[PDB]
Amino acid sequence: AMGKLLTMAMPKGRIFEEAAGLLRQAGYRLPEEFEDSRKLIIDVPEENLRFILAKPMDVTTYVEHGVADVGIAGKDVMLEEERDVYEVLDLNISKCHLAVAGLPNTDWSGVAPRIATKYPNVASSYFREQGEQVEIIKLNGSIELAPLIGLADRIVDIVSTGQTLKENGLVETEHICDITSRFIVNPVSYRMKDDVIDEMASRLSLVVEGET
Amino acid sequence: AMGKLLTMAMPKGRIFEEAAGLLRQAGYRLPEEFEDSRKLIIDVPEENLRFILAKPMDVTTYVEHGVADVGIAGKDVMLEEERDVYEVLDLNISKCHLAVAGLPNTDWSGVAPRIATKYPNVASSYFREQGEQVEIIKLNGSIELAPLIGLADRIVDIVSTGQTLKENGLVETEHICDITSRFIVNPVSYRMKDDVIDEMASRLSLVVEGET
Repeated sequence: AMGKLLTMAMPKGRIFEEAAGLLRQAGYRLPEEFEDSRKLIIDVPEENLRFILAKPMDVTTYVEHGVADVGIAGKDVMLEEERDVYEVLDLNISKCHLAVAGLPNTDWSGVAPRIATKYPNVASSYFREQGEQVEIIKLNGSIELAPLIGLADRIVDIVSTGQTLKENGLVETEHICDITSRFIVNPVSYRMKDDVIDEMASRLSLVVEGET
Repeated sequence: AMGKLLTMAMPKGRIFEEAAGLLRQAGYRLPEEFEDSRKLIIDVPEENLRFILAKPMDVTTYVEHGVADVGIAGKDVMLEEERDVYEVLDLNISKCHLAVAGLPNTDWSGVAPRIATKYPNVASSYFREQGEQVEIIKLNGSIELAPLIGLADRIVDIVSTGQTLKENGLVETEHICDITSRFIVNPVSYRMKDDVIDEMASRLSLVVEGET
């Protein structure tokens, strides 16, 4: 027993559900509570797929190494920096974005204006290109906390986009990146599976582009 | 209303409970299900404390900035690199450690032996000092997954210590760091709160050293 599988990395983040939906919609018969699956690597034999439920920064990783042939790369990954994977297709279904935000009616620090973020990479570059001598603090989670106890008056971070008051009870100060997930493909994988993979790319982009 | 508080960073990791216990034992009347608290910043007015429930890599962060005066620095933090905080006191109550591990009866790769880890920093240095031309892949979570789908046959990562088969269903290949949590103190904080802080240091180390 061995053959024609397609290993798709999914970001286990919020996007998981919406990423999962794209497929369901793009016509891949995923099992019902795939969406709440605890497992890290779930199989859909009937539809040729094996999913790995990556933490969303890793999705590309796996895809980059062809451990997964294909990724729904909740662009959080592509926040890291520039790297190797075909970015086949934006799925600006899976929406939301990256922002400088902070607490409601608190303005920037006079001295040592500061940012907590998981993403020194981007924030740094943002303020490294925006001109601000700012002070960035890599934080591994609980970023709402930062402003709350004043680690930093401003987080650089991913929140919804719609309007100015994030889920956090925070408030977007200075938008930076919009970010789209994208269906990404490992190139050496794609060489070998262009069939399923194009087929998917097409299948997805209709779901995406079409309904809007 | 404002005054003599002491903001203690706790790692919300596994250690949280054992970190919490040290205090309970060191005689700080924490509320009952403090230990399961969802909140990021919990207060114990009666015992002068305010806790922030940092993600464990951040505990030092907060402490380093004096957002928390004091940390139980589940050494995961001090895995990052060398940095500013008095390392007052090991709490080798909160035990466990860092290892190269991988799956049961699988040996190293012939070509491109590889490591998934959250900690390129340490793993890299470890193999950068051990002599191995290895291949390290920063992974943000779900590290069990790496070997399972062969991202890398070997994770560098934190697991229990006792015996050779980690919680993961993995198996320790090559121990590297033992790691102790330690009660850490922000120096500018300590200057101002040496009282509570020494008092704590003493109070903790008796709980720690004593019973063993």
